[PDB]
Amino acid sequence: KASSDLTDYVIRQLGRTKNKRYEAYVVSRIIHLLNDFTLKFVTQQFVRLSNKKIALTDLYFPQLGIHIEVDEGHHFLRNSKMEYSLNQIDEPLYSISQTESDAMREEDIISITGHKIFRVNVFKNQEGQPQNLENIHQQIDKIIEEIKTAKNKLIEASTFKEWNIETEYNPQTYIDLGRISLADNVVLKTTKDVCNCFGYSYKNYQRGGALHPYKKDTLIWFPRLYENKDWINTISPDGLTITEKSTDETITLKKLEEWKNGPQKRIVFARVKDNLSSRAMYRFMGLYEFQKADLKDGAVWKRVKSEVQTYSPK
Amino acid sequence: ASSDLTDYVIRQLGRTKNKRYEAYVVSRIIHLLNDFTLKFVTQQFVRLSNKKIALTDLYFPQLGIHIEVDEGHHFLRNSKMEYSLNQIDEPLYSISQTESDAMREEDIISITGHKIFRVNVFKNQEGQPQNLENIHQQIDKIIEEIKTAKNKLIEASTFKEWNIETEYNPQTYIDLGRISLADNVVLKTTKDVCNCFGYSYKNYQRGGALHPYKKDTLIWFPRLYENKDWINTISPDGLTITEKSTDETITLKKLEEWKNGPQKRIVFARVKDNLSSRAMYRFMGLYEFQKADLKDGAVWKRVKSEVQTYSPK
Amino acid sequence: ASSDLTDYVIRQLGRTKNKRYEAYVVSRIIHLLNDFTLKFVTQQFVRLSNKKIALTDLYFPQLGIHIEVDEGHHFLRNSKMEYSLNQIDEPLYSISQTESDAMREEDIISITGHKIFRVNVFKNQEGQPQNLENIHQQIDKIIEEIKTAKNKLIEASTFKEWNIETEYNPQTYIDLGRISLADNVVLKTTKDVCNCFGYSYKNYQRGGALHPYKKDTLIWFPRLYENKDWINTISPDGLTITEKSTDETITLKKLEEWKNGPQKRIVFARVKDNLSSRAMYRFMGLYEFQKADLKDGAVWKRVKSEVQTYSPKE
Amino acid sequence: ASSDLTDYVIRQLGRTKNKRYEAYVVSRIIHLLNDFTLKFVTQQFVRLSNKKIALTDLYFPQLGIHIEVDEGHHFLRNSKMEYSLNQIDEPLYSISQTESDAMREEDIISITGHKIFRVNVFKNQEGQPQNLENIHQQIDKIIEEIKTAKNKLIEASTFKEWNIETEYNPQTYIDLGRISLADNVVLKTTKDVCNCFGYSYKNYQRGGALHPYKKDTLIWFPRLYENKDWINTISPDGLTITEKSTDETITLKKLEEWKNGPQKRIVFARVKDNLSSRAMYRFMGLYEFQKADLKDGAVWKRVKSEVQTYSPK
DNA sequence: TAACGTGGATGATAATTATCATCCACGTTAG
DNA sequence: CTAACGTGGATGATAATTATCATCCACGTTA
Repeated sequence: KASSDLTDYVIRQLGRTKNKRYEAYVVSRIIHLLNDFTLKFVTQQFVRLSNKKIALTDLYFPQLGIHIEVDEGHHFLRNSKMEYSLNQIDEPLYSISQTESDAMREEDIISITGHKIFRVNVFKNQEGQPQNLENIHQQIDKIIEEIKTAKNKLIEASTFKEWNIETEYNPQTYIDLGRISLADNVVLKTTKDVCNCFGYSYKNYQRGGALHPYKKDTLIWFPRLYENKDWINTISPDGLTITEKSTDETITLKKLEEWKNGPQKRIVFARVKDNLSSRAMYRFMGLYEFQKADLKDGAVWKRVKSEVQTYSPK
Repeated sequence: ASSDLTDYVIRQLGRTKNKRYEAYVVSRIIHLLNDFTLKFVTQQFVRLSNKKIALTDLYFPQLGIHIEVDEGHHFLRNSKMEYSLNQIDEPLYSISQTESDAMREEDIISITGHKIFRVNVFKNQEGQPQNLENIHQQIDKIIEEIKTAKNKLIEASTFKEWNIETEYNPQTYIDLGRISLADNVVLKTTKDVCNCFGYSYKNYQRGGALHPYKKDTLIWFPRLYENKDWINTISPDGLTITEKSTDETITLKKLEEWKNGPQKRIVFARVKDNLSSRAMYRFMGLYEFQKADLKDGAVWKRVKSEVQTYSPK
Repeated sequence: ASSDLTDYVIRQLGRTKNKRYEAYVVSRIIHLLNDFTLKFVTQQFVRLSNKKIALTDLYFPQLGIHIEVDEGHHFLRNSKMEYSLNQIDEPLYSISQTESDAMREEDIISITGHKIFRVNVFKNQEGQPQNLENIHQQIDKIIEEIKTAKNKLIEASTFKEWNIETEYNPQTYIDLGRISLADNVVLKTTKDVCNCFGYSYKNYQRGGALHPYKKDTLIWFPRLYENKDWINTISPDGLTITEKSTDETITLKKLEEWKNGPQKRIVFARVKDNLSSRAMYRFMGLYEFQKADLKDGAVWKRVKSEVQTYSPKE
Repeated sequence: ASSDLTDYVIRQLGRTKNKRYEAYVVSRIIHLLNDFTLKFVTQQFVRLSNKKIALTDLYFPQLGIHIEVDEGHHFLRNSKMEYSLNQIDEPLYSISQTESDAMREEDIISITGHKIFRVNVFKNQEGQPQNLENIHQQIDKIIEEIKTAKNKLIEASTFKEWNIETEYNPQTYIDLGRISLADNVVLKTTKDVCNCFGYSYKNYQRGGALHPYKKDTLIWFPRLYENKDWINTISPDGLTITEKSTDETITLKKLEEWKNGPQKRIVFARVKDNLSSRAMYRFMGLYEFQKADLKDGAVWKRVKSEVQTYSPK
């Protein structure tokens, strides 16, 4: 039973509304020729550019940290919000206008720092004259080979953990591991789970933050990393720096002392929309420590640690 | 221009999916097969044993092989489709007669001699449930079958490789010497098929053409469905074609022309291309005049599946 | 069918509340007024002088009168609205420019010459509300203002009573003979406005339409916001309309086309109906061609606020 | 000051609408009546003859008058309601018992002596609504009915004006001298009702308190619904209250306590306020002990609808 | 040949559900 | 006795859940 979840995930991931003309063929061919479902993959993954604009990559393997983007330059897409711009080589060529990027703020957006991006060029030249299938299949094949070599590089280092739908959103799996890391790409369905990972007995949790039971200097935090009515929060494209401020200056002057004398460490889980079904979920961004407090720029938290230890229920 | 191959492939695999599991299975079959010397068509309209119009998810014309996925009644993207059981090799998915009447102009072929494979996404034959891995097996088996089929054709030297550029060119058809049903021949316009038989025509607007090299044969470009001027039908086996007109007076006046006229007709039916919705003409055969009545119309039987071509005179 | 009036009234007073005290004040004004010969609109989108998009709680088109409720800094979270100060004849409630670009297709009018009355719901801001009696006094004097306005219009014979059935029918405007801004004229589709000038059209899919009885004038159905093909804008006073296109080539080829004629254009703007949200077309005026140039594109200035109609041509 | 009046009025008219035309009718009635010396409640929970929980769109407690909007059952924002026919003095709209079990703690009153006016918004429903004018006519006749009722009450000097500040103050009821069912008396906490009878208390945590000036009387603060500790019910007429326990043993032991204990009880029932969801206590009257048994628990009958209060000792 | 109208599908958001934290009166165990 | 903590009802806050509605998108139609 429950082997249908893999099928549903795969179908829905390959069944998204197409942003590009040649995307579907390349993505599907890569997935099918790979034929390894122990490797989790995401289509149309939102990423954060150095330019602070929101971009997207057509294929994403979180475990291997590998992106695959098809390049059809300029003019062939029909009536979409996407735009064609040049950026760093490790960043995608397709972005979204800042106007439409502010509406998608709640969506899941990650950092591409350290990630490698491969491009598949479908056009011989301008005007969208297609290129013969042979070379495209060559590109796809060498990309796949690179992926496999990466996976091998991970499994020999024993850093590779197999993909399971059922256990990946389960807190107990992370209690058993028991470390929670960025390399594992950890995201949980709700706040109660994240709280229960650290030893809480909580049945449901509606509160914005909770003090770490086994560490007096640490605070479990569930921030919105974008701007909403209550707070103005930002995060650097590298994910190293997080700024927290408030829309009202009364709350701002009131929170300063609480931040300065309060717990100096915070474990950050950011609230994000799921790429499928649009449900609120929480992604682990790291372990941050308090750096400085200004009124203008707000509070500045720097990222000290990329891994956090979990605990059994108390 | 080898780009036409790729454009064709991506557009064929880029159709709006009627079924939920269609895309995955079809694409996996195509990619794992990895033979593009085999022409394939997706969402091919076929005519069942009855008069209803059905469709198959994948079609190989060269091998005469169809592949259909069975997801059951639900998971329907198009609500007007229907789920029914039929003759031994026939698709399980059909279209309502109301919406099939809008599909008259579409290209519709005969599945009689063709073999059909089913992919069972839920329970296969023998009653055993399946998900993921098992499905792949089915696919794999299908692939093997396909491969064997090709081999079975290629050892008998009946197999002819697919080349995009030359298949719509009349010159190659005057060069090889024969136009047959096995090659699955369709041309872009009337002037081309006319040029196959030796005409010099720059453009041809006419419904029919006298054969230059044969006085007893007539080249016909009928609509095999019902339109304003004529009511035409063709049997699911493709052996019998019936023609009559909306006005019975025109039928009565055309009776004598039918009996005293040329007794054989080379038939190219006007059909919509599966892509781009442009009028194209598919070769249905060489037909002989059988009979004519007032009540049920004129009646044509198919004597030959092959016709001889000629160089321009 | 007098039920359309009922449906309209119920749906107008049944909108989702932007503010806490909106419903009470608006409904009390409407009920105590008890005059249905006066058309009224709730949550009417208006265009501020500073180019921000604003909205008014109650709107009488015939009298050109707006009524706004003030509870500051609160505005029923979570609302996209914001509280800022502006012109005396302009509302205190606005929308963030981020949400203003998504609302482009909405019906937005000019408040120039319009009078706005304010209802202050609080005695001590913030927190504690005020007493009913005083608020009712404000509402009463506002209602009296409405009545004396109506009287000053009817004694000048400029007032035309409100009828649901006849207002969307072209024949009534053919009988009246003139389409004016003071009448607040909006039609349900293009075929109707086309038929007002003498066309027999059953359906019209084209943006522009040639005036049958005048060769120098053009019936125009532009989108006054930015869409896929071209970019058009309109000044808050409605005096100036700028027309450009997304591609500069077509602008350059349309430049001479703009220069030779037709030098006059009667404008019906495409707007979303405040109820049921199906495309409708509002008459913005009679504009004349001023300038041809790149960037801001062609510039049209409004020469006339009224246009004469004609019987069907045959 | 009078801002509490404003807050109350706004919150009463700001409830999430159960019906489509509710808001318009209610608001027009309130505004056109324009008398705020009359307390009014919207979406008031009532107990039907048949023990189902119903609701009325507008309720005037002082006049004991209900106003219900009659819509076709087809338009409901809350699909949780149900459309049924009942007694003439009873509303047409009810709630399903499944969620009515969650509504136990809510404030529920008796409609027996109350009169209900209906506003019919649809001429031949389904489909088109009736014209505005007629609806306004119904609203008007209802309003003048209300005014005439108020006049009938002020002429008999049974009417007491509505004041927010003094209605929750025990001292005011000590000054009036009587706590009556007609006055619709509800207090914020047990300490207040205890202070009405002469107790001096900062807070009172106990379920019941002995009447200082009467040894045969007991001030009771029961839950009139079924809870963990006790199972209690009250008749729709409010005349009969049954008291039982989840455990039968405790009931058997409570038999002797009931027969040998104080034979009279002044009942203040614990209810959730219609606004702000705070525990409140409504005066149910003076009940006397009739009988006690294992199966039926104990049975209390209501002897008096009014009780005399006293100054602190 | 292209633009508009219509119904199922998708995402947004109001209305509801359920749990925790804070406050406060009362009671315990520690000197 | 006071000082430091536990216990349970009353009260308020808000995410998670469901429930309901509006917007998006593909297809058939028509100028």
